Amino acid sequence: STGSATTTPIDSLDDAYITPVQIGTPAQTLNLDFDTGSSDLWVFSSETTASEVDGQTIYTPSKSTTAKLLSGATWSISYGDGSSSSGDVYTDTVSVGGLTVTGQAVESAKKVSSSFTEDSTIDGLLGLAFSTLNTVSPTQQKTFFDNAKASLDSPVFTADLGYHAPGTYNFGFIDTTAYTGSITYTAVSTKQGFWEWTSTGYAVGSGTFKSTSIDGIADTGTTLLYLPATVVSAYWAQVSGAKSSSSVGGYVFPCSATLPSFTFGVGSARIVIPGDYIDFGPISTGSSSCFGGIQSSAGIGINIFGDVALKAAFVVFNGATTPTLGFASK
Repeated sequence: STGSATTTPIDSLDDAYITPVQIGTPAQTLNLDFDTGSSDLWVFSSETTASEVDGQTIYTPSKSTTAKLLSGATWSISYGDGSSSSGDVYTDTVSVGGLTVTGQAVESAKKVSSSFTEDSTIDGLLGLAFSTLNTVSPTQQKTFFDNAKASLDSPVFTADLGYHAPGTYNFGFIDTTAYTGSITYTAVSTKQGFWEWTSTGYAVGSGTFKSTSIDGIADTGTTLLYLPATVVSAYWAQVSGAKSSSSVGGYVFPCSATLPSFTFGVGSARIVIPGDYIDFGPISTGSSSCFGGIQSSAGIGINIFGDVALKAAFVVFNGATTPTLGFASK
């Protein structure tokens, strides 16, 4: 089997992407944030504290004839941006782009933190990291991909995120029309539960390529590109006026700038992030100071190839026995 679903930016900055997901019988369609950096599928629901729901579409298990409480199971998760959610667990039928998993753990939120409440466009998350990170207790649960894997034509999914435009998540096949040139595959470590790989280096604008190993994770659920302070300093040094602002919370730059591109290495291949991808607009409405899309990972504890990087590529998440990652230009 295969599935194919369109993923759509939630706003004009590509702050996140939502993908429609069918849950239950009859289908309840919720728009979920596909997150290769976590491993819980959780949803706003009829169980979510009412004051913490503000415009989201909710999953109502009692209206699904295929929903079953997973007795005793609870979940609770905190993300790298400080947001969090928790609740209990159902199993139900979940379909993504025509691909159907029965008995999928659907984690029903009883509580969500304010950033989730305040984002009316995101109805929940669909985790696509390794199931070892799943937070369901006392019985850890499998991701949607893990559950679907054996039924897929090929044990892969691909992320084709758009710049200011819709893109695609495909399951079970590689769309050879969706990229240019060839796909370069690179090794993955699953030791931390992430799609963790080592970039072979970087260049800033038309600058010479610096060969250097950068360990990081391919994370569709993170908006920006977080890299070592040395790298990030070298990038922003090429933008007149750019500076790190502790009060704003990272590198800012004059909105009048033309940003240089940023290239990262995948083995011998190179992915080029156009400078426009790195512009996240005024720090506050009407400001002429703009927020940078490349930020330091110092104090995160890991480098993160988030949407800013991933949207510049066609990305293959290969979940074969030995997982790998593939990157192509597009």
